[PDB]
Amino acid sequence: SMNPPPPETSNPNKPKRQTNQLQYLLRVVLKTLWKHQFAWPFQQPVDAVKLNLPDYYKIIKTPMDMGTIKKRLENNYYWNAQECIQDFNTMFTNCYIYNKPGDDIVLMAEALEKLFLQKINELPTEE
Ligand SMILES: CCn1c(CSc2nc(N)n[nH]2)nc2c1c(=O)[nH]c(=O)n2Cc1ccc(Cl)cc1
Repeated sequence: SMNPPPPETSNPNKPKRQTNQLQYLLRVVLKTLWKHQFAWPFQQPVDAVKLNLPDYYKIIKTPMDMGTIKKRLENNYYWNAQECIQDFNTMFTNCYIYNKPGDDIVLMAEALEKLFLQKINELPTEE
């Protein structure tokens, strides 16, 4: 089983904004998770070929990863913070749905999700 095309990170049709909540999502939320020891499985689209996960994209129909998120943030793909928060939550959900409780990768996602929640609890006020 081949990999699918990755999620888009560029779309000139899509209206864009650069905003203080999006800026926080990049410089605080993404940066915190990206630097973590457990980030590496989440820093790029799942390569089902290299990882020998031939059923991954049969089960996961909304792939998402931090490499995509980082590019969406840096390339101002989003209109609002909720879009980006949803991408992180999609990524965590994918991991929990595909894998088994207690698997290493689920523990890794949990650790990142804890930090995500701690940072989005203090999402700033819109300017
Ligand atoms: C979170 C996505 N993911 C990736 C990362 S897919 C990847 N793509 C590329 N290019 N590098 N890593 N491995 C995964 C998964 C996933 O959901 N489920 C899995 O069982 N694996 C195998 C695995 C990898 C690392 C650890 Cl520590 C434990 C298990």
